[PDB]
Amino acid sequence: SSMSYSWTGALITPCGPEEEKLPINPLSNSLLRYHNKVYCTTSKSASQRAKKVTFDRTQVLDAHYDSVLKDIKLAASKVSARLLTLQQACQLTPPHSARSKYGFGAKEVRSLSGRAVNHIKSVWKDLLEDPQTPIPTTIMAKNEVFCVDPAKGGKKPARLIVYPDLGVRVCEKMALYDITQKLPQAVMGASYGFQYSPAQRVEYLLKAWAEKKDPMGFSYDTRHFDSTVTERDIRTEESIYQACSLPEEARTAIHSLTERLYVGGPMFNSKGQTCGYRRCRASGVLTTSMGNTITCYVKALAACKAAGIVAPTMLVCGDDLIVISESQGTEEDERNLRAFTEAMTRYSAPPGDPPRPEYDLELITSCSSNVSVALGPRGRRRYYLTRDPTTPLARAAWETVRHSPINSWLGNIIQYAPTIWVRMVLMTHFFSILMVQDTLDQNLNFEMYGSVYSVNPLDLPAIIERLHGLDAFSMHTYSHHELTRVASALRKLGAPPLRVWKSRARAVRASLISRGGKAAVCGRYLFNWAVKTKLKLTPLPEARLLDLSSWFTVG
RNA sequence: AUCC
Ligand SMILES: Nc1ncnc2c1ncn2[C@@H]1O[C@H](COP(=O)(O)OP(=O)(O)O)[C@@H](O)[C@H]1O
Ligand SMILES: [Cl-]
Ligand SMILES: [Mn+2]
Ligand SMILES: [Mn+2]
Repeated sequence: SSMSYSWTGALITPCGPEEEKLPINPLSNSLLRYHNKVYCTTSKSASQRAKKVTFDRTQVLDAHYDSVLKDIKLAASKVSARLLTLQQACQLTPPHSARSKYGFGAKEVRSLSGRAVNHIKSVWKDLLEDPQTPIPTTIMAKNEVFCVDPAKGGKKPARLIVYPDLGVRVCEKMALYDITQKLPQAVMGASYGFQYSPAQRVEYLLKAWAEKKDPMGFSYDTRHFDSTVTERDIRTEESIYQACSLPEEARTAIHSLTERLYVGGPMFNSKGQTCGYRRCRASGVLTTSMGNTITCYVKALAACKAAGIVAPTMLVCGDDLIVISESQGTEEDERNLRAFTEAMTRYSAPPGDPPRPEYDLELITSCSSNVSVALGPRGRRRYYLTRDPTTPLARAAWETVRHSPINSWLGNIIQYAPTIWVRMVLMTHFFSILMVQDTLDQNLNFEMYGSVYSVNPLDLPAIIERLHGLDAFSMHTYSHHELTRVASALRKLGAPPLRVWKSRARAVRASLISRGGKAAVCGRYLFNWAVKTKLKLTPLPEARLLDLSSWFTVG
């Protein structure tokens, strides 16, 4: 049937100059030594990505699909969604959102300047009146940081980002923002993965696991998901949106966004040249996350029925999926997974790596993470979310004139606070750096799901207790997998081994303690793992007082 | 210089 993309041969050009690594990395050169291994993707590789994501989709649905989709529409029909006012939508624009071609930017949008508001009014009017003319988009290469991988070819090509003008982006929110906040939760319930903190994700997976008489679990991820989404998938997404009760004006804008933007359209590079035409998900539109997540769910659940998965419990985040189910014996389990993959493949969601059944929860990786186990203060098993620290360490070492890595250190410290790598390596580095700079009490930003939260370093103990529990400060006897993976990642980036971080941490602890106040609390709680004779850590009063519920939720 |  349809090609994901077609190309005119015009280059995908840089969206500004692309920042230079420097000869000295003064904030991370005591974290690790192999700076040569840390790179950022750029437009120079966009052509290679374009080639890998351009292909012909043929899609073949069946009765399991029809049946799932039907259930999902019923579920959607219970949702009432409203238009956002033009002004509400304006003010949800992020502060550095890329400016309009029409002579205004995010500052103006967010402040509701008259020029910007009037442009947007007219964009909205045109959406209500013209349901057909394709809306032009810009295509750009994503700049992201990774550690080189010789196994997988050295350096990954840049992902492709496709987005419409700022004025349209505002209009998307008027039409769909309220739906983005309600629909996924309504159609998926507990299966919607972007509602859970790391501890909650763990709790849910363990509960799912313990509920089966004889569990089997697997993960799945689609190769290049956005390019595999069909025009028909996208119109099906609309029909799911339209099943909610909406005012008529929303219906009209939603249909018009669908036909003019979401299903496809022409693409221009940053120099304004025609670059290509698209017939798949534009990653960059408002509906990217909701769309990916709902369409993944529909396909996956239909594929579960097709393969005969018994008592499936799912967890879906975009195109990342875990399914925990009742094992039918390893022989049938393996057949069932092949049938799952074949069905997903008919549905136009082929796998990156073929999935495989597992019967031990530590061995399942989804959303770049997995559940592991360690022992707590009282010797009980304690489960928590971890990941390979390779990419976090590489991002910990991205330092340019334009970019400081300190916020990424913080982000990882918060999300992965119970992990051996955060506690021994990143915490030790973070605190050492800030003490020496004398910036310990200076607020930093925590970035998550596109939101930004201001955090003071000296409040970490309370934040961590609240988010992960007091046991995050007393885990020991980490697992073989985790010890092996962390040691290996450190060697690979030329970082000191864990025993050296332990010595460093003793010294960081003592300095923190010597400063008194909140600093000393950080030393006692965050680095109790580092001393010979432990302290008895007690609940922090400030922790009871904190509400962090918005950090890890969409809705 | 995309969206959640
Ligand atoms: N930075 C991003 N901006 C917008 N959308 C994204 C981003 N990262 C991932 N996505 C969306 O989620 C999908 C799945 O991502 P992933 O599994 O990480 O890679 P792939 O695109 O190869 O499947 C993407 O195809 C894209 O539509
Ligand atoms: Cl314990
Ligand atoms: Mn994928
Ligand atoms: Mn994925």
